[PDB]
Amino acid sequence: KAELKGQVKDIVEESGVDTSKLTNDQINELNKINFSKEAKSGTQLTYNDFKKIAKTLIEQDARYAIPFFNASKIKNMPAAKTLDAQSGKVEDLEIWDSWPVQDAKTGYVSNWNGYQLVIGMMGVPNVNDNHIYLLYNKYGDNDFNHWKNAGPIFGLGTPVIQQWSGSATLNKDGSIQLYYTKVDTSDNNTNHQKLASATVYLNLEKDQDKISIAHVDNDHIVFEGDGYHYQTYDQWKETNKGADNIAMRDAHVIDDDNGNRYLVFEASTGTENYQGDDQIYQWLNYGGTNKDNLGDFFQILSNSDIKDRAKWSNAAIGIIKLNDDVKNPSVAKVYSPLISAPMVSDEIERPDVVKLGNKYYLFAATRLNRGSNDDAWMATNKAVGDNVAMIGYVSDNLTHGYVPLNESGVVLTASVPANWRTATYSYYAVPVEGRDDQLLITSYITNRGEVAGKGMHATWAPSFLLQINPDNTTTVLAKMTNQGDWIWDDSSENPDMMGVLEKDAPNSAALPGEWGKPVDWDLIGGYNLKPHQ
Ligand SMILES: [Ca+2]
Ligand SMILES: [Cl-]
Repeated sequence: KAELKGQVKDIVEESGVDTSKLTNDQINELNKINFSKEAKSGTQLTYNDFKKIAKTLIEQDARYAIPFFNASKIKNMPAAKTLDAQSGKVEDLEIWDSWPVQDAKTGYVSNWNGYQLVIGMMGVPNVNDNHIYLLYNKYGDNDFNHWKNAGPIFGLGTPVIQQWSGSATLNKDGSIQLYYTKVDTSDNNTNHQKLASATVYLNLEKDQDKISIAHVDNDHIVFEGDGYHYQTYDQWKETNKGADNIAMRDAHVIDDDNGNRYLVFEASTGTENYQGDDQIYQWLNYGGTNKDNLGDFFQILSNSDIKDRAKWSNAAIGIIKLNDDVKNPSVAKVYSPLISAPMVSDEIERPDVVKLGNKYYLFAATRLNRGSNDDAWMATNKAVGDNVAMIGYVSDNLTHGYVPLNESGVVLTASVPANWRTATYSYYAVPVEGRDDQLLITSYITNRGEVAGKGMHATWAPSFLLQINPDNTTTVLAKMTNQGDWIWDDSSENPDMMGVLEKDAPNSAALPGEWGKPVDWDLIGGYNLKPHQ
């Protein structure tokens, strides 16, 4: 004869559940719930927030849905026909996660001797070929065909040492301070990630409009996790049963007004709030009404895959302060995570902090299929054929105090199937000079590895404007650029890039053959898509 404890008895009664209808098993589970109110790891993406983000995606609301793109206008990047870091030979690469060289305080795209500079991950489709390359164009030149490739930052290499995403800013002497993810795969092919930095010096040949990589100096590891705030590789190795994610990547540089420099990055929580079975019993993780939470608790416990995922989910967006050695930084201070998703997701990527007015806006990309709630993310695939989102938060202070935008944190939601030419990912907001209430959203378009078809390569998306409202909401605007436009300037707007949800329109969001084509095995691609209203 098991008896409910005091606090949980109140919850059960408030929820309209008849206490005498509970089994001993259910009672014993309920008595394990921890009703602590103290947040251990920053602002959380809760189980309820995740459900709300999925529901908002399914609704395909004009406020949040990624705009439709004119599929017929999308081209592979001409500058991606280039020497491949892993072969030394010219091949047709694809390009995905990319970032501009930008001012550390304002985020504005830097003007380097009349050029704009972008660093991006590129490689041959369906090869494990993860390295970073420098791309350049005249500053304010919106023509996608004009970008040129200066080649791989670190020259030729192999899959043993990889470079994944980060950020970059100029030094006073005109070198680039690059923050990137160094990945070592020598230990049973694990992706052992570390935050690294290097100083990159460029040579300009003016009469050829040609930029080359001249010197790479000070290449070293900045941060690998501390174990308390952020999970280390050794901790991950010790707990893994084969289904735990590892993250220490995507460092985004930002300076405060006093010129202290920080990196904001993707990681997992350490022993401050570690993953595990115990997370299922932390009421704070649920984030709905007491009644909603009670229902969620039983959903998790009764479904083995959701329960498994819940035990391993502990994504975090972290922040560290660097010391003042700009070209050769070390860590000065490690903070608690800004955002975390214990019990909820094991992957939140590409964090991006932008200062607008006197507030800090933090955005991140995520694939909802990395979340614990299989029913929620499976519903997004059924509605749209994809499960990607951008989430966002706002704070008065850089290092703490973030509040979710649009209530749940939702900012952008997938609008087309993952295997269409116009699918996007890796959203990255860039500020716009002279428009302090808007951001330009850049992304890559077409998923990697020929999922949209042979010859359909990941490439730079048309960019679009996002309106930021002072009441902690956002709205997608009907303003769109050429592919690969990182700078919103007087000639950026190109309405021809806009797509429509119509099978045979010349500006259809679908290429011929895509409307109705299977996705996720037998789902009809596009079947449940609706005009954005
Ligand atoms: Ca985990
Ligand atoms: Cl490297």
